[PDB]
Formats: sequence, C-alpha cells, structure tokens
Amino acid sequence: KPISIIGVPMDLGQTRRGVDMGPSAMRYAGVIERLERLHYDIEDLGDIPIGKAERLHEQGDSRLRNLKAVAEANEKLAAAVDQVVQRGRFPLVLGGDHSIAIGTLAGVAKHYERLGVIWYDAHGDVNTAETSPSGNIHGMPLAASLGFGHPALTQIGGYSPKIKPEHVVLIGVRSLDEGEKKFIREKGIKIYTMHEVDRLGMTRVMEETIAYLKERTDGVHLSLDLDGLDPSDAPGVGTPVIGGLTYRESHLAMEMLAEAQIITSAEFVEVNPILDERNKTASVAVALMGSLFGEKLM
Amino acid sequence: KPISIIGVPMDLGQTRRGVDMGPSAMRYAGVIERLERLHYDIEDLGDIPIGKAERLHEQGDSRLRNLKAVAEANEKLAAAVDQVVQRGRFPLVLGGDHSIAIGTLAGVAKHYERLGVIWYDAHGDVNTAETSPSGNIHGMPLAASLGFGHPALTQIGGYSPKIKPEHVVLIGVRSLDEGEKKFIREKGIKIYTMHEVDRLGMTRVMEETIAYLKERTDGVHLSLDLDGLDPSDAPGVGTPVIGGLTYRESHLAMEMLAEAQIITSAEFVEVNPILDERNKTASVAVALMGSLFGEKLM
Amino acid sequence: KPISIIGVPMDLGQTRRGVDMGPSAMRYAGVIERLERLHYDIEDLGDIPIGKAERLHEQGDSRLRNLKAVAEANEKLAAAVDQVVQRGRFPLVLGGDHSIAIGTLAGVAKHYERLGVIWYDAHGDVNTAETSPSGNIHGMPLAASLGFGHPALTQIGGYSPKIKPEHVVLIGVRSLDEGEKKFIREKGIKIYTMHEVDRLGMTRVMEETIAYLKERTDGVHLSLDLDGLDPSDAPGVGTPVIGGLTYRESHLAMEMLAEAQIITSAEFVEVNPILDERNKTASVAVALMGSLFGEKLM
Amino acid sequence: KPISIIGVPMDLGQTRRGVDMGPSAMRYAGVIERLERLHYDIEDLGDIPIGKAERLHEQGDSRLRNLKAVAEANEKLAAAVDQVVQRGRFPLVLGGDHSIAIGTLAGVAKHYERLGVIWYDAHGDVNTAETSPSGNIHGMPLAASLGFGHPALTQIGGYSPKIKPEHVVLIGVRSLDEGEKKFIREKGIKIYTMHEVDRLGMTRVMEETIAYLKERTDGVHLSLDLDGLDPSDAPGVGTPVIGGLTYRESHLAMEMLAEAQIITSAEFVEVNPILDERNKTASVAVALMGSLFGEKLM
Amino acid sequence: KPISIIGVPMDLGQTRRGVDMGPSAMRYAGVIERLERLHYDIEDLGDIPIGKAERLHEQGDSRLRNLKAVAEANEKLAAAVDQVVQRGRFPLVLGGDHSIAIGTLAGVAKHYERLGVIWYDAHGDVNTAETSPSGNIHGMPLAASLGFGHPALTQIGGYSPKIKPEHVVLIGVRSLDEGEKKFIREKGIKIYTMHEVDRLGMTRVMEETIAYLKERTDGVHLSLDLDGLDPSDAPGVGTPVIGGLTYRESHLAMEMLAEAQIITSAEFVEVNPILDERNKTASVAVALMGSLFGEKLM
Amino acid sequence: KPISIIGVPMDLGQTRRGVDMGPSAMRYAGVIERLERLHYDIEDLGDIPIGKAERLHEQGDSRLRNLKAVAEANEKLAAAVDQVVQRGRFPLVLGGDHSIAIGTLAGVAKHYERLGVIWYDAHGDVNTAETSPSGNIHGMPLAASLGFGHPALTQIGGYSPKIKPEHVVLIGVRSLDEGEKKFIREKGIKIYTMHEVDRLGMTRVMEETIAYLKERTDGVHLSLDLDGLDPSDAPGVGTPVIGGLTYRESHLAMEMLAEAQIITSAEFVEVNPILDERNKTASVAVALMGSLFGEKLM
Ligand SMILES: NC(=[NH2+])NCCC[C@H](N)C(=O)O
Ligand SMILES: NC(=[NH2+])NCCC[C@H](N)C(=O)O
Ligand SMILES: NC(=[NH2+])NCCC[C@H](N)C(=O)O
Ligand SMILES: NC(=[NH2+])NCCC[C@H](N)C(=O)O
Ligand SMILES: NC(=[NH2+])NCCC[C@H](N)C(=O)O
Ligand SMILES: NC(=[NH2+])NCCC[C@H](N)C(=O)O
Ligand SMILES: NC(=[NH2+])NCCC[C@H](N)C(=O)O
Ligand SMILES: NC(=[NH2+])NCCC[C@H](N)C(=O)O
Ligand SMILES: NC(=[NH2+])NCCC[C@H](N)C(=O)O
Ligand SMILES: NC(=[NH2+])NCCC[C@H](N)C(=O)O
Ligand SMILES: NC(=[NH2+])NCCC[C@H](N)C(=O)O
Ligand SMILES: NC(=[NH2+])NCCC[C@H](N)C(=O)O
Ligand SMILES: [Mn+2]
Ligand SMILES: [Mn+2]
Ligand SMILES: [Mn+2]
Ligand SMILES: [Mn+2]
Ligand SMILES: [Mn+2]
Ligand SMILES: [Mn+2]
Repeated sequence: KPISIIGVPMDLGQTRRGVDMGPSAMRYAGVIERLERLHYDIEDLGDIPIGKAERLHEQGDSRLRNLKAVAEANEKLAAAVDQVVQRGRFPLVLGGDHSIAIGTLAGVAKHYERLGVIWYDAHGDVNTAETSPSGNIHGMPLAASLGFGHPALTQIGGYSPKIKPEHVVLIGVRSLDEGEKKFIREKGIKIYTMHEVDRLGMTRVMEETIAYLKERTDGVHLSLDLDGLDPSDAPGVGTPVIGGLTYRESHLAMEMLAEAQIITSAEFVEVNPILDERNKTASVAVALMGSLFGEKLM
Repeated sequence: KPISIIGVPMDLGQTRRGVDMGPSAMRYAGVIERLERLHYDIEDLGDIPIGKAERLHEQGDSRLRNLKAVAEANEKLAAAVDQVVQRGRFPLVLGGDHSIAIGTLAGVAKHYERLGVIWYDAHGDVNTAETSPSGNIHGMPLAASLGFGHPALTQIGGYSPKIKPEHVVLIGVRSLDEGEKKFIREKGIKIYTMHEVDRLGMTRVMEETIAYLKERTDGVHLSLDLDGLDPSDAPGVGTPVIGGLTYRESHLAMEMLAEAQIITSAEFVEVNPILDERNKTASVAVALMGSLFGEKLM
Repeated sequence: KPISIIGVPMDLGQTRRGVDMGPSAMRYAGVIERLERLHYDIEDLGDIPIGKAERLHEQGDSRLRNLKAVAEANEKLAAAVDQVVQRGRFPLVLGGDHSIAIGTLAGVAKHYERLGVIWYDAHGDVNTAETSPSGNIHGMPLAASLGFGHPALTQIGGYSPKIKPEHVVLIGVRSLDEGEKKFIREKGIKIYTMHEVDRLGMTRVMEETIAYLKERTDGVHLSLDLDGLDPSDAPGVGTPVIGGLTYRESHLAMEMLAEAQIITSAEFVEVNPILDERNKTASVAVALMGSLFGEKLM
Repeated sequence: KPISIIGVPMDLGQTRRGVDMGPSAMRYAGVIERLERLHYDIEDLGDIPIGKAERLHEQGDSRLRNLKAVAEANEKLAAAVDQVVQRGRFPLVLGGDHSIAIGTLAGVAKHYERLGVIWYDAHGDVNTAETSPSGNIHGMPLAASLGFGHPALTQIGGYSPKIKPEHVVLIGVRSLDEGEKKFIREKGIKIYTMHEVDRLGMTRVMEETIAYLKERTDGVHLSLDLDGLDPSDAPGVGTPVIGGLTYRESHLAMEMLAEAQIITSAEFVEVNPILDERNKTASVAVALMGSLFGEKLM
Repeated sequence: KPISIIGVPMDLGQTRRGVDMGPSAMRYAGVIERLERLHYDIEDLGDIPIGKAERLHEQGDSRLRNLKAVAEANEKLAAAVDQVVQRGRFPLVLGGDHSIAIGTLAGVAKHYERLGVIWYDAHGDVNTAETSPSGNIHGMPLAASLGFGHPALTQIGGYSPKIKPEHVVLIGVRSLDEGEKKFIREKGIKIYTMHEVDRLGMTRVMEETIAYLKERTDGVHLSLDLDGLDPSDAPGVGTPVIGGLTYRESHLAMEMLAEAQIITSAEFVEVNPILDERNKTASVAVALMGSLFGEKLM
Repeated sequence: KPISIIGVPMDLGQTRRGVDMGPSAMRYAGVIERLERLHYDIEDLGDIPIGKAERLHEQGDSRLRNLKAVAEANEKLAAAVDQVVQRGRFPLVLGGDHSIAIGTLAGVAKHYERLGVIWYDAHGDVNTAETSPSGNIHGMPLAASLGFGHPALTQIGGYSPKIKPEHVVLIGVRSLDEGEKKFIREKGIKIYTMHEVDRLGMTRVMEETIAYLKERTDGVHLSLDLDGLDPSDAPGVGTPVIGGLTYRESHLAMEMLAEAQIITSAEFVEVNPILDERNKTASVAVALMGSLFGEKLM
C-alpha cells in the first residue's frame, strides 16, 4: 500500500525544546530514500502547522500544559491523516512528541471496526490531568485516545473513544506513575514491561502480541516512541530511562510485525536532534522503519 | 520484615584502596530513600569499625594478607548481624570487599537449620591460603564459610561450618583458579558460569536456582558482588572481568528472587568509588536492591 | 544599541543537511534570554524564507551549486538586514551556512563609508566558480562580497563590492585552497592563520586586528563561522578542521572586541545540530555572543 | 591435535590498509601463550609472503581488484596449509582480509570427502565479478570456494570446487548484496541472519548448525570474520555493520563448537589494528580462539 | 618545614554528597608517598570529626544552610591547625568543601601580622546570607574570613577578620554572582579572572601575584579549589564551570609558587570522588601538591 | 633536497610489542603522498631487517636488554643512512622505538663537523646500564650517541662520539630519572622541560633553540619521539606522560624549523598502532612531517 508521510513538528506536549526538529532529522536520516528502495509509492505531505503557546500564567493549564495549541495541532493532524486513509494510503506520522498520537489515532480509528494499538514505549502515556505528575500532555495520549482525559483531547475528530483497552498492547515499559499502574490494571490493558521482555524474550512477546491482536482487531496502529529503546541506542529523547530494549530486539520486533502484515498505520516519535549524538536516534528510527516496511537480511 | 543496614568499610580483604568507601557511596546513591519508598521500616546501624593492617613483614601469612584485622572486623560484623536477626529484622550489609561475607554469614547462619547461599559473582571466592594465587582474603570467604581455610576465618562467631556445599549456588562465574575449580567440583557446589547463563538464559538459571534452594533450605542469603555484572555496567570494582551479566539480567534476577520470597539476608559488596565513573556502580547496587526488595514496573 | 535577530535556515550553500536547523538550535540554546540579561532591547524578526533546489542535472550550476535559490534567499536577507540598520538597530544574523554572509554584508555595507570585516573561520571562503574545488557557495561569500564571483552573487542588493580587501582580517585559518592562497596574497588581505595565532598568541592577534581596522573603517562586521573553533569544542559543523582555536581563545577574542566597541553587525554560522553532540556547538555560539555583547567575569 | 599457525598479511582483497597487520596484532594479543596454556603443541610457521599489486590501469579487471597478487598469495597459502594437514596438524590461519579463505580452503578441502564450512560473518562473501558492487575479492571467497567466480580464484590448488553448498552454514549475516541473496537462495545455502539469531537465540542456532553439519560432513572448517561481531565489540574491521553478534554469543558459539569437536581447521580474519582501539579486536579474536580450542570456565 | 596533613570530611557547606570523601580519595591518590619522596617529614593527623546537620525546618537560616554544624566543625579545624603552626609545622588541609577555609584561616591567621591569601578558584566565595543565591556556606568562606557574614562564621577562633582585602588575590575566576562582583570591586580585592589569564598568560599572572603579596605580607596561604581547573581536567567537583585553567597552567602556577617560597599553609578542596572519573581529580590535586612542595622536572 | 625513507621495525629497545608496526602505520597514514604533494623527490628504501632477541637468561645484561639484536639492527641502519647521505639525499627514518636513534646518528654524524640534535621528547633518553631503571635501550640512545654507555652501542658505525653535549637541545621533557638529571646537568646539555615551555611559550623556546644551534652547528638532526606530545594527542606510545605538548605547539615547532631551514635529517619514533586509537598517533606524525617539510597554511 502506498505510503504518505506527515511530519508533525510538535514540542508543546512536553518541555524540552528540539523535539519539533524530529520530522526533519528523520527526513535527513533518509526516510524517503529508504522506503523508495523497498519499491514503495512514497509521498511526503510535509508538516502540520503547529501554533505557539501563550504565557503559562496567562493561560488555562498547568496540569494540562499548552492544551489549546496541542488540541488544535491535533485537530489538524487528525484531518490530514483521515484524508490519507480515505485515499487508501498508509499514514506514516513523524514526530514530534507523543501527544501527536491523539491526532493520528483520531484520523485513523474512525476507519476501523476494532483498531488495535501497539505502544512501543518506556512509559505508559496513560495519565490524566488528575494523575499526571508533570502536566505534560505527551504523557496522556494513550489515555486520551481510550476516552479518558480532558474533552479537548478526547473529542479530537469529533468522536470517542478511538480504541478499546482490550485492543491495546504496551511493550517495553519500565516507568509508570502510580495512577498509570492503577489505570492499566483496572482497564485490563495488556502490558509487557521490561520484566516480561527479560523473562520471556522479545520473540515470545512479539508472537503473543501479534496473535492477541490479530485475533480481535481489523487494523493495528504502531505507536513507537524512541524512548522505548535503551538510551545507549537512542540517546536523543527527552524522557530517557535506562535498561531499555536493544537495537536488535527492536529490529526483530519490526521484522516480526512486517512478517505478520498487521500494521495498518504507524508513527515514530520523540526524536530530538538537540539531545542526540550526531542524529543517531533519527537514524535508528529510519532503520526501524526499513524493517517495519519489509526489509529482509536474507 | 524491617530492614537494618550495616556498613562495613573494609578494604583489607584485597589490595586496591577505595572499596572501603563502598558503604557510603551506596548511601549517597540513595539506598535509604529507595527502600523507604517501598514502605519499609528501614534503620541504618552505621559502620563496623575496621582496624588497620599490621606491618606487612611481621604479618602472619603472605598467603593470608591482613588476617588478624580481617578476622577482627568480621567478629564485630558477625555480632552486629546476629543482633539484627535476633531483633527480627532483615540484615542488609553494605561493603566493603567480599571478605566481609565471612562475618555476615557468621551472624546469620546460626539462626537457620539449613541456610542456602546465592553467590552472584564473577569469581568463586573458594580459595584457601594453599590455593590462593594472591593471598587476598576477599577471594576466600565462601570456602571459609563452608569450613575450609584458616581457623581464624572458619571459626568466626564460634562455630563452623556456616553452610553446606549442597546449599550453595554460584551465578555469573567467569574466572576460577584451578584449585577453585577442583574445590567446586569435589564439594559438588551447584554453579552457573557465563556459559550456562549464555546457553540457558537468565530466566532458566534463576528458576532452577530458586527451586533448588527452596527445596532444601530454610533461609537464603544473597551475597552479591558487583563484579558479577559486566565492567561496562559496573566499572567500579577491583577485580573486573569482561563478558559479564547485564544490567537487565541482574534486575530480572532480583525481581525473580523478590517474587520467590526466599531471600532472608543480603549483602552488596566490592563497590569502589575510586575506580568508578560518577558513582555508577553504587547506583547499580541501589537499583538492584530496589528490585530485590519489591519494586515492580507494573 | 537595540538588537534584531534574523534567522536564516540555509543549507543550500553546501551539501550536508541540518545546518538549516542552526538558527533554532541557537534559539533553543537561549540566545534571547542571554542577551536580555545584558539589558538589551532584543527583538527576534524570525526566519528568512528559503526556497528549495531544483534537480542538479535539470539546473544551472555544479561549480555554483544551488545558485538561484542561494541568490534569492540572499536578496531577502539583504533586505531584512538593510531595514534593521535603517531602524538604527544592530543586525544579529543566525545561520545557516556561510553563504548567507553575502546577504548580510549586502544589507549592511551600503550604510558605511568603509565597512571592515573580521572573518573568524578555519577557511578563507574566497573561492570563485573557477577556483572552487567543491562548487559549494558557502566557500565563496567573502570573495563574492569583495566583488569577485558570479554576478548573481556579487550584485545582491544592487551594488558591489560591499567591502575592500584592505578592510578584511581573516582569523583562525588553517585550510585554504591554492586559488584562495593566491587570492589572499594578491588582494593583500590581512590574515592570521593558526601559525600566527600559535606564534603570536590570541591577545596580540586581536590587539593588532582591532587597531588595524579601528584605524581605517567606520564600522566592523563580525562574520563568525563555528568551524573556526577546534572540532573538540565545536563538533557540529560540516567542514571541521583539527588544530583550531580553543573555547577560551574565542571568549578572549569576543571580550576584546566588546571592549573595543568596534563591532556594528554580526553573524554566527554553520551550526549544524545534526552533526553535533547535544547542541554543544549552538551553546558555544550563544556563550560567544554573550561575551561579544558585553558579558564580563569581573 | 597439534596446531600450526600461519599468518597471512593480506590487504589486497580490499582497499583499507592495515588489515595486513592483523596476524601480528593477534600474535601480540598473545595467541601462542593462550594456546600453549591449553597444553597444545603449538607451532608458528610464520607468514606467507604477499606480493604488491600491479598498476590498476594495467590490471585485467576492475571487478576483480588485485587478482594476480591475491591469486598468487593464495596459491602459497594453499600449499602451506596442505602441508600442515599432511603433517597431521590443525591449520590455524591468521589474517589478513577474508580473501585468504580461498587459499585456506584450497589446502584443506582436498583432504576431506565432504568438508563443511561455518562462515561466521556479517556478510555473505558470495559475490562474483558480475555481482560484486565493489570489485573487492574479500567479498568473493565463499562463492569462489564453491566453484563460482574467476578461474584464477576457483582453481587455486588445481581443483574445484572445494566445498558443496549443502555443507555451508552462514551465521551472523546482516549485509547481503542482491546478487548474493539470489546466490544463497538458489544454491540452497543454510543461513542464519541476525533475524534468526535474534529470533531463535544463539544456543539454538549453534545446536542446529552443529547437528546439520555433523550429520553430513567429515570435517568442518571455521572461517571467522571479526566483522561478524558488533562493531562495539570488534571495532577493528574494514566493513563494520551495526546490530551484530555480542562478545558473549561469540564465546558461547566457540564453546559449543569445542564441545562438539567438529572443527578441523580454522581462520580468524579481517583484524585491522589501524581501525581499532588499543588492539581490542585482536584480543577478542585470541579470546575466541581460546574458547574454540577448549577453555572452560568451570 | 615538616608537614602535618589534616583531613576535613566536610560536605555540609553545599548540597552534593560525596565531597566528604575528598580527604581519603587524595590519601588513596598517594599524597603521603608523594611528599615523603620530596624528603619531607610528613605527618597525617587524621580527620576532623564532622557533625550531622539538624532538621532544616528547625534550622535558623535558609540563607545559611547547616550553619551550626559548619561552624562547629570549623572551630575544631581551627584548633587543630593552630596547634600544627604552634609546633612549627606547615598545615596541609585536605577537604571537603570550601567552607573549611574558614577554619583553616582561623587557625593560621592569628600567627601572622599580615597573612596573604591566593584563592585559586572558578568562583569568588565572597557571598553573605544576603548576597548568596544558594545559601551554601562553601560560597562564603572568603568573605567570612575577611570579616563579612554571619558572626558564627566570622568569629571562628575568637577573632576577626583573619585577613585584609588588600592581601587577597583571586585567580581563575569565571563565575561571580552580582553581589560578589560588587564586593570584590568595593573591597578592592585583586582578581585575575579567566579574561586576564587568557590575556596576560599564567606566567605573568603568577609573577604579578607573587610580587604583589611578597611585597606586603609575612605569610601566604594557598586555598586551592579544584573547580579552578577546567572540568575536563578536574571533573570531580560539585560546581564545575567550563573554560577553566589547564593541567599545565596549574602545575606552572604551583612551580612558580614553590620557586618563590612564599606559601606558608595550604588546602586543597572540593574533591568529590562520587562525581569523578576513576579518582582523576584527587590525582590532579596530589600532583599539584607535588609541584607546590618542590618537585622539579629538571 | 630529495628524501629517502627508511623504516626500522624495531621493538627490542623496550618491552611493549607493536612499536615495530610504527613504520607501516605511518606509511598507511600517507607519509609518501603527503610529501609528494610538497613536490619532493621522495623514495622509500623499505625496512631494515631486525633480528629476534636471544634467550633472556643467556642474554648479556638485564641492564641492557636485547643488546646484541639492538646493536646489530643499528649497524644496518647506520649503513643505510650513511649511503642516503652520501647520495645527497635527506634521510627520514621511521621507527620503531627510540633505540634506532643510535643507528640514525651513526650514519649521519660522520658527515658533519658539528652535528646538532633536537630531542623532542617527554624523557631524556640519557641513561646507561648503570643509571637505567629498566634496562630498556630505548632510554639510552642520546647518552650512547654522546659516547656514554656500552661500547656495542657507542661504537656503532666505528666512531664516537657522534655529537657533543653543547650541540644538543632537549624539548618537552617531563620525566627524567635521577641519574639523567645529573647527566644533563653535568654534561651541560641545553634543556627545555614542560616548565620552560609553560613559562616561556613554544615560540620563545623554538626561537632560542634555533638560534643556539644555528650559531654553532653545521647540520641539525631532529629526533622526534611521539611521546613528546600529550597522550591525549598521541595515545599510541609505550611510555606516555601527561601534561605534554599540544598538537598546535608541535605544528608550530615544525613550522619554525621548516622556516629556519636547519634540519638536515629526521626521525619520527615510538608510534605503536597497538596502543593507539584508529592510527591517531601515526597520523599526527605524518601531519608533523608535512609541516617540517614545508607545508604552509597561508
Ligand atoms: N511520551 C513520553 N515521553 N512520555 C513520558 C511521560 C513521563 C511521565 N509518565 C509523565 O506523565 O510525565
Ligand atoms: N527486568 C527489568 N529490567 N526490571 C527493571 C527494574 C528496575 C527497577 N527495579 C524499577 O522498578 O525501575
Ligand atoms: N571478592 C573478590 N573480588 N574476589 C576476587 C578473587 C580473585 C582471585 N580468585 C583471588 O583469589 O585472588
Ligand atoms: N559463555 C561465555 N561467555 N564464555 C566465556 C569464556 C571466555 C574464555 N574462554 C575464558 O575461559 O575466559
Ligand atoms: N563556510 C565554510 N564552511 N566553508 C568551507 C569551504 C571549504 C573549501 N575551501 C571549499 O571551498 O569547498
Ligand atoms: N601552527 C599550526 N597549528 N599549523 C598547522 C599546520 C598543519 C599542516 N601542516 C597543514 O598545513 O594543514
Ligand atoms: N570479507 C569481507 N569483509 N567482505 C565484505 C563484503 C562486502 C560486500 N558484500 C562486497 O562484496 O564488497
Ligand atoms: N534482526 C535484526 N537485527 N535485523 C536487522 C535488520 C536491519 C535492516 N532491516 C537491514 O536490512 O539492514
Ligand atoms: N566553593 C565553591 N564551590 N563555591 C561555589 C559558589 C557558587 C555560588 N557563588 C554560591 O555562592 O552558591
Ligand atoms: N576569557 C574568557 N575565557 N572568558 C569567558 C567568559 C564567558 C562568559 N562571557 C561568562 O561571563 O560566563
Ligand atoms: N624512548 C623512550 N620512550 N624512552 C623512555 C625512557 C623511560 C625511562 N627513562 C627508561 O630509561 O626506561
Ligand atoms: N610546568 C609543568 N607542566 N610542570 C609539570 C610538573 C609535574 C610534576 N611536578 C612532576 O614533577 O612530574
Ligand atoms: Mn511515549
Ligand atoms: Mn566476590
Ligand atoms: Mn566559513
Ligand atoms: Mn568476511
Ligand atoms: Mn571555592
Ligand atoms: Mn624517546
């Protein structure tokens, strides 16, 4: 299926500047060339216009920092993504902090009976203004997409929820806030923390994830945060957490997903050139995209 | 069970200075705060007074360097540990070189009918003055505790042996002197070298270890030497050996032990701030203690 | 004098992508905050719109790569800069590759009888299509400003030359093409290569430079390329050359310039976040700007 | 079986200078002492004389760089190796780029009815002048030994082919040219790329490899290219590819081979001191040789 | 003159733990052997007992963190130092944060009519509770010794001030708070910031410093903070500031002081093993002490 | 004057293996191409055959390790060098440990009435079997050439001494054994240790050196040991000593020598690829040769 790339230069979901340079860092890491080689009809729809944040003290949210600008940028993204899907193309969203997942899922979910989600990440991203310890919206996209959070976030695209808890699989988690542990536990979300990855191995984790979703969804969205990889492999992220997934485990994951042919949309986020070492993180993302989209060693 | 921390600023078991700073390096890495967060009644009983070495020339044996100071400090440690156990508290000993294991086991073992031991280490520590290639007592604590070695060491606490060979499990070993291989083989001590870790995987090694001990001991003492981890993960040790256990394998091990609820005493040793990089090793030790004591990602 | 910042996201002057992210990397390194603290009336006029390059094979220049887009972007910059000067403000241009110096000098020079230039750089940037070994325009701005090169470049702003050879001082040079050595020699341009910096010392080099220009110009433009600093101090540049000026020599230079009060316009260029280590180079630039604009240790 | 070491200071199989220093870098890393310690009768037959290449423009094929010199040096190697085998000794060849495998296999194969080969490498080394993207002969030894390529290479030792496709096992591959993928696929060569190693685990890949070959060969030659290991473990190679085999996986592999007792000849190649960090790569090779030849941790 | 070493395991002058390990890190870096080699009668009087701080909320001033404990420990130090001077020995104090200078100067100054001070540091350490931006007493010792600050600090040893402004020389300064710049300016304290060191050169700064003090004091105390050196040379400090003095400049400084024979007491402070790389900073301090005490290359 | 390169793969003057790879490490760093570019008639006469060391036990002196092999290789070198000089060519010797200086000076000195020597090094190399703390001949070449030492070394080439003490200038020294300090002092050899370099500056040291020699010699031999540079700039040496000459000071020195036109022979020694980082040291040596032989930045 033809691919359409949409860059979302978003950093309002968190406080570290530079993550808005992620889309172009990845473009410069050769994302187009990489995919063209796989003989794909690849189109780059450019970047979503992101607005600026007003004085924190002058406006609305500390438990929900930059809510208006984040909700507006996400409305735009949701529309762009909805259109690509309508054109029968695969939407490949390049971030940008994880708050953009709200817009991506808003544009995709409407097109599926039961959209599944694989959240490849070191965190849960299931906080609400009530549970968030930072007020950073990039830590709330999954919860918001499940229909939990501020209506400005849960209603993007004009509907909610975008997905169901039983159709979500978290992989690589190693940092959850107490409220999130409760959320995950209570909503019954399938989660493979680093304990399970270490204990079962990435092959088994992926086999189970693929079988679980394939068995109950009609589409699967891959939401990959580079912080899911160990900081030694992906240093250019704002919220690094040691003891993460390796470069190889990640390529294996992408290769098994490609093999399964279940991924119908994807986004690579949190690439921050300014916290990186010579674009290493953007390069890992592009390599991972190569695997996801069909590259084979043999 | 409430925890009592006992620091043992010992460096007389070997020749590299600085390992006596281990206890405070770990305190500075936040060992108390870390454990308090797990809702533990944690108490820090301070440090065991360690004496200074006698004239190297007038000293008893080059095969048993600093024997008297080491045996004396170990008598004190054994008494302090014995008391904690008698008070119904879990003794958490922070070293200090591995020779302090002699004192820790002397204070604990008397309270169990069949105390088991998990020796997480890159070496065997089962040398005697006859087999030791260095004369360093930190390479003899396991043998001494099994009743093999100089009486000044084997009789600490007034009894011997502290444990039986069939109740010991070595994990992560990758450097054994010939006499130690003979000792292990002949005493029939269960051992998982890096070959078995690489071949079987940490999960299986831990499962087997836990089941083996759970099946025949009434208490288990964890004796963890930071040199058991790869020098890239724990550079601050006096006897580093490449090709070691990773950060994740070590957390998995601690998590599986926590889950099993078999650890009744523990000690983290050989942290040397002076051979380290910004307290990285003390930090790893504290993180490992967090997993051992119940932290869960989910 | 009030400062007006103009970002020029230019990378068409050379081939390494990412240098177009320099303006924002510096903004993120805190350029505004830094200058505001010096109690300056600082204004950020945003970025100059840069056009895209057409197929190399489809258009005009290999000895003059991206000539049209480079000349057009420079016309825009020249206008923006001209306006700031007319408003009686100091133009502070943030790049972007060095080809933007063509536009900056085009906007400034018209306002001075004898504008002097200090070219802080590892190279000479005095090539023409005839002498250029790469066809990269970022290696021709000085020559073009002196009136030597393609008319599309020498006539920006509608006049030429912008400056005279006798009013130019090169500092930190350690890589000159043969044609450039001839150019410098023949035009009689004052140059302090690393040999002179090593031999005389930065204090003497700066004293002489300041006295030389102060004695014959009515304004001095500082054109600072980060590659002038050693790659160990400023790794984020496309054309690094070892054995460069140190962090301290650079701050000394800026401090002596501030003291002299001869700098009437300035530009910091070649900052490339994508070839950098955690924004180190953008940070050095901002620190250097702090010194240039008056910061004092005492 | 006694061992005879043969150094082959070859760099003509590729373009990076320095790989000719590999034999001595390994000698300096202690290859002799390491093996003597295992109680081996070890003999160092010195180095095979390598000639200098003729003028490239006067050379016969650009798709076959340095063909004459490489074929010549290979004839000499084949003779020396043939002799060692005839003397009832194990030939241990130290390189030198991988093109020397042509000579090693030429001297060995003639002595076996069905010689098996384990190609521990990141590449396939199955190119021909037609498929080679570089013209570097170090990327053609496996194909040449299988009887595919220039006769100057396929006829070394006066016979062909040296081995059959069904007796070859590639391990650690992560970089194959299209022509090579077709070659491997069509010749039906057993291959375990990083996908399989990641998916199945080294233990299983080795068990299967050993069982497969043991079941159909009368001798097995190990041709180990240090680039098979991750560049972080073995940086001193001319063709590094990230996402490689770890230090531990490699020792496990060697240990399982030693255990199986199937290796009848071996060669360690591509060590380049000039692209290395303090002889790290030569040291790894020597340590792997120690495992291959019988070292045991327990 | 015989030397008496006094360790002061102090970290209460600031907030980073570990600087209390400085005295022993330097002992382990070989301070005694180094000095014995210079044929000195060296004596190690051990460490000054430091108390623990009282509850912050129950403390008297947040602008003066740990005031009681710091003042107490300083009284003890002053007494020990006073005693060494009375015995006709040179007091060599090892820290420990810079707040200990209050105690060192208190024990020394009383023995001189006009004690001079050389403050080798990146900061001024001339803050008061009013000007301090942190409330950390390690940033107030110079002012306190000059008689400016809380009486608990200014009256240590029972007298004040210990020294006069005209007898103080600051070298290597590159970080002064506004209040401190005003203080230095108004008290007329001689200061050589990095600008002067860069501009004049270390040789000239030292010649002038030595001549200035030699001309008006009857004793000179060297108070050397390792943060005065660049963080690349001395990473183990709590308040690092880039663009510092080099390893060579520091040895030159010590060598010129030794040559001048004006140093009558000294202290090396802020060494923090826990923020260091393999005891590098403690080693630098010891090497500098070797130069200060007479080592000569020729 | 045409240049003739003579490689001397010598490591018998010391104990660390690998320095014998120095000549080719430098050839691989492009020494020929570098000099050809300067329009030199450059000829590479290959390498001097070096013999293997005798049984350590049956060897002549532990105070003169490998004396016979070292003296023999030096006889050969002296002859090869003597010939080059007789052919009117400049002898450029590449080492190899510093003991080869004995042979280089033996072949050159006979052709001058008063040959001067510039010993660019971190050590003095003026030990004898009596003063040597190691027995390593690479620490005795200067003394031997001055006629002090074992006759097997002092009589190479059949005459002695090769040079006079008043015609020698040591630069960069920072490590002298006591006997060497006495030797230097008593023979009245001109020496600029790091103290003088730090105090006077490289420019002044070079000016003085050049004038001193120019005023009394008819030829000057440059004997440059890479250990003269700081280990951070030249890590690939067997006897590194911190606090050395920088990359720039070394280029300045070479440039001033080139300018003076006094160097009539030269040798670059102690490059050890095996203790280096990606051939960095050989690269520095080649760059230095480029400056020595006339390269100019301007
Ligand atoms: N997309 C991310 N990087 N999320 C990190 C979230 C961290 C933390 N749970 C928070 O809510 O602040
Ligand atoms: N299997 C693992 N890698 N576990 C990591 C656990 C780390 C630590 N105990 C935490 O809770 O953050
Ligand atoms: N606890 C330790 N670090 N032990 C290291 C022992 C090393 C060696 N086996 C010895 O006996 O000397
Ligand atoms: N499975 C492993 N990691 N084995 C490591 C063995 C290394 C080497 N053969 C030794 O005996 O030291
Ligand atoms: N602004 C620059 N970085 N210029 C580098 C120019 C390098 C070289 N002289 C060229 O013309 O290609
Ligand atoms: N004084 C200096 N740093 N000179 C550097 C010269 C480097 C080299 N000879 C060149 O021409 O590029
Ligand atoms: N032995 C090697 N390093 N081979 C690398 C081969 C790389 C590539 N397949 C080629 O044929 O050029
Ligand atoms: N299992 C793995 N590690 N696979 C790595 C594949 C990397 C990438 N897709 C390639 O073809 O180069
Ligand atoms: N001894 C020191 N490290 N002093 C640092 C002082 C920093 C700052 N001027 C303060 O008063 O907080
Ligand atoms: N000569 C120097 N190195 N000056 C450094 C000054 C740095 C900067 N202007 C500051 O005030 O922090
Ligand atoms: N060329 C050298 N690297 N010489 C080092 C000499 C070191 C010491 N002075 C010795 O005589 O052993
Ligand atoms: N000016 C210098 N850099 N001197 C370095 C001297 C270092 C030390 N005192 C020694 O004798 O080794
Ligand atoms: Mn996320
Ligand atoms: Mn141990
Ligand atoms: Mn430039
Ligand atoms: Mn290969
Ligand atoms: Mn201070
Ligand atoms: Mn030397």
